[PDB]
Parts: sequence; C-alpha cells; structure tokens
Amino acid sequence: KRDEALFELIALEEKRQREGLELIASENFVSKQVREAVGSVLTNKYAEGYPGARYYGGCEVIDRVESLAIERAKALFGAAWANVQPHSGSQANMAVYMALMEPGDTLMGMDLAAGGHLTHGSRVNFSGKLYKVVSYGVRPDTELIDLEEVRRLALEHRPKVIVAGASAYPRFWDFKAFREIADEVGAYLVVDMAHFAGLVAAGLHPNPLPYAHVVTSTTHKTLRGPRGGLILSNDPELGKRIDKLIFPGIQGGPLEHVIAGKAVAFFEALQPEFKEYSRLVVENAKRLAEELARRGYRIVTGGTDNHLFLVDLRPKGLTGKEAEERLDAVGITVNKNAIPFDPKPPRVTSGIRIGTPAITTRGFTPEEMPLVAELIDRALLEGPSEALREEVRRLALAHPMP
Amino acid sequence: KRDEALFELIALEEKRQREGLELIASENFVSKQVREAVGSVLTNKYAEGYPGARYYGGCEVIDRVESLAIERAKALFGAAWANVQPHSGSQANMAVYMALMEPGDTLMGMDLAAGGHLTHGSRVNFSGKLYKVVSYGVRPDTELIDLEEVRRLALEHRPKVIVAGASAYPRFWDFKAFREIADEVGAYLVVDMAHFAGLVAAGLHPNPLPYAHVVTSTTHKTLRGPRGGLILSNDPELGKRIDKLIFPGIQGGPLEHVIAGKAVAFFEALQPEFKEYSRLVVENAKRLAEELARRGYRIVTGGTDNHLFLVDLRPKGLTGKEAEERLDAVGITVNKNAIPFDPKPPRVTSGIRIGTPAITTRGFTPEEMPLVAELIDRALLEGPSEALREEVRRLALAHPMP
Ligand SMILES: *Cc1c(COP(=O)(O)O)cnc(C)c1O
Ligand SMILES: *Cc1c(COP(=O)(O)O)cnc(C)c1O
Repeated sequence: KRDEALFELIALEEKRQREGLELIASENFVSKQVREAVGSVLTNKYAEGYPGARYYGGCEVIDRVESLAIERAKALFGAAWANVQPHSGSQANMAVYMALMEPGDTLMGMDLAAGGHLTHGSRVNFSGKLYKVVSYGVRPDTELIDLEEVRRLALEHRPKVIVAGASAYPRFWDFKAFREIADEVGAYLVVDMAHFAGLVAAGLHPNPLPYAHVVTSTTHKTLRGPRGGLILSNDPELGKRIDKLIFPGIQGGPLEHVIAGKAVAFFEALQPEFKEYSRLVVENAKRLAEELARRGYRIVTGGTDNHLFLVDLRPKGLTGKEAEERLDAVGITVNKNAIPFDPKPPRVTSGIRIGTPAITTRGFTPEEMPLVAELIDRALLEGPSEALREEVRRLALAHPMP
Repeated sequence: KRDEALFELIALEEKRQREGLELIASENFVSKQVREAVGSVLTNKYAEGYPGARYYGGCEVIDRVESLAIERAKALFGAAWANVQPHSGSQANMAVYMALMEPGDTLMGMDLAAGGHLTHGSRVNFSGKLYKVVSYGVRPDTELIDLEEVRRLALEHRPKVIVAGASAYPRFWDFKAFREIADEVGAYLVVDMAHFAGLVAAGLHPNPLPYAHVVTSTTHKTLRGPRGGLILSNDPELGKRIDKLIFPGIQGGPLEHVIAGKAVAFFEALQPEFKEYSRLVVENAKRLAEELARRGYRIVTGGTDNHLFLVDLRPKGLTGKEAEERLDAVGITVNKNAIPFDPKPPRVTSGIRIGTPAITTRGFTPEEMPLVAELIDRALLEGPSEALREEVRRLALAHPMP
C-alpha cells in the first residue's frame, strides 16, 4: 500500500516550491538527476571505511562511485585530497575540528552576529561546548572584517584553529592574509566555504585551497548539489588523519546514495554551463542589491562580491522580523539578519539577507531584478495583499523549477 | 547533459544487488516509495529548528512531514517523544551522550569483541575519545550476558550512562534488569535498538521504551527504512533536552527528504504485513543458523533469538577476513566479526556475522535456508568458482527485488 498521507504532503511541498520566490541565500534547487541518484538503491549498502578498505563485502561498485565523487571533487576544486562522506556541513566541520584539536583547545571564528555560522564557535553548538572560543566580527565603520584585529586576537588568544568563511558575509575573503596570521601564531587555517563553494568552483570567488590547511563545505547551497558535506585539502597526509575522524571517529555508514548525488553535482559543476549559471547568480545579486538601493534601502558594505547581500531596513523604519513577515505573506521568502552593531535585538533585527542562487536556477536574469526589487518594496511599503501574492505566484510559475 | 558514467555505476550496483545473496545483518532493501520520498524535492528546504519553531519561514508543509514522522515513530514504538532528525545512528548516539554527559564522564557499554557497536565506547570513536569507557561482555561458557556481572561492573565504576543493545549480540535483552542496574548507581539507561528496531516494532523483541531513559536507533536495518537515525523516550521533558543537542548542538539543517522517507518506513512498519515479514526474518535466521550447525559450523551461543548470528570459524581453520573474501568472491556478502574472547585482532577476527533481513525482504523463506547454507559451506570449503557463482546468481535472481 502506498503511503498516501505522506505523498499528499510531498505534492503540496512541490506546489509550494513552484509558487513562491525563494530568496534565502543558502537555498537552491537540485536537478532531477541529483534527485535520481539520491533516491537510488545505493542507500542499501553499508560501506564503512574507504574505497578498497571497507569493513563489509560487496562494495566493489560503491567504491567506484565514491572514488568518482572524490576524483571529481579534486578536479573541480584543484585539491589533492577529498572526503565525500560527511553527512552535512556540520559533520565536515566537526571531523576537522576533532582532527586538529582536543577538547579545551581554543577555536577562533567569526561571531554569529557578524555573519559567522553556528559551527564557528556558538556556545549552544558543539564548537563552543567542546572548545574555548575567540570570535572576530566586522568593524563598526566599514562593516567589513578587520585583518589587523583578527591578527591582534590571534596573537593574544593563541588559537589552535582559525576559521575563515561565514554564512552571512557579502564580500570576498583575504585567505592569504588569514594564512599569514595563522602561521604567525602556529594555528591551522580552516576555510569553511559552504556558502560560496559554487562560486569558487566557477572561478568567481578567491580559491581557498592553496591557503587553507583544510577546506570544509556543504555540497548544497551555491554548489547546487545534494544536502551533505565535503572536506578538501592540498595536504594528503593531513587528509589521512581527517579520514580517520570521519570514520571511525564521528560517523558510521556513509550515505552512498547521497555520495552518488555529490558525484552528479560535481559533474554538473565541471560543465562550462555551471560557470555561466554562477556568473548570473553574482550578476543577479549585484543588480538586485542596486535596485533595492535605488528604491530607498541601504545595502550593508554598499553591495556584494558574491551571491548574497544584507539589506539595512532602517531608511524605511522597518525591522527584519516585520520585513520577513510581510514578504512571507506575499510568497517571498527571506530571513531577518542583524546589521553590524544592530540597534535592535537578535529576535528583531534591522535587516534581511537575500541570496540569488535559487531564483537564478529557475531562470531569473539581471534585467528581471528591477521587477523583483519593486515587488519586494511594494510588499514592505503596502503590506501583503491578494493581488500582490498572486502577481508573485504568476511570476514564480513563469520561471519553472529544474 | 546526463551524467551517464555515474548512472551506469548505479545500474551496476542494481545488478550486483539482484544477483547476489546479501547476508550482512545490518543491511536491507528499501521499498520504491521510501526511495521516492528520499529522492524528493524536500531536499531543497532548509528547516533548521523543529516543527512550529523553525529559524526560517516556508516550512509550513515540511513541518507536517516531520511531525507525521515523529507521531508515527511515537505510535509505532509507544514513545512519548521522538526526534527524527539524526543523520545516522551515530549522530543519534552522539546527541544523547552529549545531552546526558560532559566530556570525562564514565560511559558503560558492551565490549566491541562481545557484540558492542563502535559508538558504545571504541577508543577511536567519539564515544571512547570524549568519555571514560568501561565495558561488559559475555560469559565464556554460554557466550551470554550475565546480569550479575553487569551489575557488579556498574557498582564498581559508577557510570553516568549505561548502554544496552548491540550490533552483534544474537540474543534477547533484559531491559527491565538493565534499568534496575542503572538505577542502582543513578545512571541513565540508554538502549541502542538500531539492529532490532524492526523486531521491536513487530512485537517480536522486548520493547525498551518503558525501561530505558532514552532509546536510540537507525531507521535502516531491521526497520527497513531510509539510512538515518532516530531518538525516542518515555519522558517528553528529557526529550526537550535532547532536541537541543541534535540542533543547534551537533547538526545544522535536517535532511527533510530522508525524514519523509522515515515517515514512509514507519507507515510500512505499522502494516500487518511488516509483522509477517519480521516473523520470517527471525525464522530464517534461526533456520539458517541450524542448517550451518548441521554442517559443522559453530554458532556463537548456539543459535539466535533475533535476525542475526555469528559463526566461529576457528575450528574450520579460517579467519573472518578470509571467509568474508571467499564468500564475496561468489556473490555472498557478509562481514567479518570478532567472536567472544577472540584471539585474533579486529583487522582479522575469527568469525563472520550473518543476518537475514535483506534476503527475507526479497522473499526467501525458511525452507530455502538449507540451500543458502549449502552455498555458504561450499564457498568456504571449495573456494570461489564460476560454477558456484552461477548457482548463487540463479538463486538470487529467482527472487524479485523491492
Ligand atoms: C550551511 C553551513 C554549514 C552547515 O551545514 P549543514 O549541512 O546545515 O550542517 C556550516 N558552515 C557554513 C559556513 C555554512 O554556510
Ligand atoms: C548501525 C548502528 C549504529 C550506527 O548507525 P550509522 O547509521 O551506521 O551511523 C549505532 N549503534 C548500533 C547498535 C548500530 O547497530
């Protein structure tokens, strides 16, 4: 018997995805073939260990699949070693931290409020629970990272690991500078490129591989792959240690169906078409930010170098919470985000974060950003209305999903 | 462009699965609908947080999907609370340990050599790295757990957490007694039912819910669901604490497509047909163990109460590794496994573990176990040969696949 109650919900979710504008920066829409791989029979195989060194018989084909994912990841990112088994970006970071540190050691990462991720040191996360944490943010006068301050903090706190990368930072990273700082204090530099991995793959964002000791990432987000994690490095010896932390360290059986999906995603990203997609993602973000600025909003840092940007809602007297609600009411999904030194508490905020990967995948182009900006502005100024919700629905439907 | 190379590999794995006898105790074959859910568009939604308490909007449908999985898990196992977000059985255990203990606390579990899982205290696993581990085993004469011995170990070491359940123990567990022991030292009793969860759901194995403080499990294995984890408890308040450890504690975004698959698997397990399936799983295991015993193989504990059993190959002059390889050579897949008081190192072992969940799903019946036993025996005695390989292939192909 078919589980009709569950499948009725999946149909509803498909409809929801088709009829709204997804502007959450960490979202995207995977291809039908990525889904085909993830929904494959590869889930039936227990394959603890690594290719050619498994703890179960019958892994001959799974080994070819995982090796393919590994080799493609190395070719795509110009890496010498890769681990494609992390179940998520969080597990990728967890394995790396445990391979480079012991509980009690000091971890340095970007403050959550400044754009850092929970796994970069939050007290409610394993990162802050297992390690002592020192955080860096952005300057009040520039809204950008202050390398001089990062260096000062590193020298004073002597972290064992320094993490570069974030979930809500709209500009490029100076990986060379971070590595120089790490070397000065004898710390490992870990770059978490989860958000901008697709841009790195497309050659549209500085490549952290040569500068970081280890690079972690999600396979979803700008890379547009299945939900999961990834680890890369130019140091195979260090890679061997990290492999041991993924298994038997923190995971058991890998999700080989998802690994097959990662291989497919890497195949897609290796095609010239992915660079064109990525160029449009960045152009769309830059243009949408400009169009919103022209309509009366302020953009944190004045713009963006990547796929996302932060809108300062203060010029129009709105809070991030209010903006998120009004937009949600008309079918546009964004998320509130604190602006630098936000005068409002975290549960309220004075801004919202917008990212273009998802709508770009659905066919939105730069010349359509003025319209998107207008719809966003109308929702925030007039508030929700049936007419606006339906205009958004029609626009979304006119841009079919993969 | 289609990733032909990757899909050709998936086709080869489908072929491998169709033409061999998969006897790995922890494997199974998921249904087409479980695969359909896992390969759904639900992977495109970031749902950090919990139903009705998400970080981002747009989870209206996702919440109903996760909630359906939660309520079905509760109904299936008679639990007051459930967390369906763990990415794997390992993450389920990791979250529970971190919710109940602080690094350095004493963790008591079953010795790996006696049947315990690596997450029950292995020195190279997070369990043994973060906590001080003490382990209980089985009696050398009966190869069964001695509750009095377990009680003495608990009183001596005063563990904060005692884990009952294992990945390679062929007999029933006295959960009531384990709870009494935990209570004697004020420890939390955690039951890891990953291997026998399906049997518990079918009412063919003692249910740990009333006695354990917390129950962890995989959704794959005897439960025959998608690859992932699960946590249950008879105490909703303790559940609230554990929810915080899964997120924001050790994970980020949950795999909602997999959670949809969990809902489907729970639906399937709630059907009367699942009880019949589970009955056949146990009957097949008992009969296959008997058939091998009649061929001179020594079965640990002399038989089994569940879906798996261990074969001590020392008398046959074969190591577990050699046996695993010989069988794999003719399409019969198993995994080497240590035997109680095994003299050989883990990398070699003196035995193999066999389980019937997978072949039972394909339609194998107790009356066919005499033939399976013959093929296993011949593979170990005569070694690989195209002739034997073909006989295995024929028997396998005589059974359809989910
Ligand atoms: C998204 C993200 C993660 C975590 O990934 P999950 O798959 O949600 O566990 C970690 N670090 C950064 C910088 C991220 O953007
Ligand atoms: C299978 C198993 C696990 C781990 O599950 P993974 O999904 O492989 O991480 C943990 N404990 C027990 C008893 C298991 O059988």
